[PDB]
Amino acid sequence: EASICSEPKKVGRCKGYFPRFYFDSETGKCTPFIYGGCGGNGNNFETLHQCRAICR
Ligand SMILES: [Cl-]
Ligand SMILES: [Cl-]
Ligand SMILES: [Cl-]
Repeated sequence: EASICSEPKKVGRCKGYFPRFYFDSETGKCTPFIYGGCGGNGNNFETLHQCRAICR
C-alpha cells in the first residue's frame, strides 16, 4: 500500500547491476542505489519520478 516507503534500503546478496531509487527516511529524499537483482523489498523504484510520486 505505501508502508513500502518506510522499508529499509536493501541491496540484496546478488551482484548484478540495477540502478534504482529508495526513499530515505533520514534525508526525506529519493536516493539512487545499486540493487543487486534479488531479495529486495518494497522501497525500490525504477525511476526518480516513481519514487517521488509514491513517497513524497
Ligand atoms: Cl543489505
Ligand atoms: Cl545461503
Ligand atoms: Cl519528478
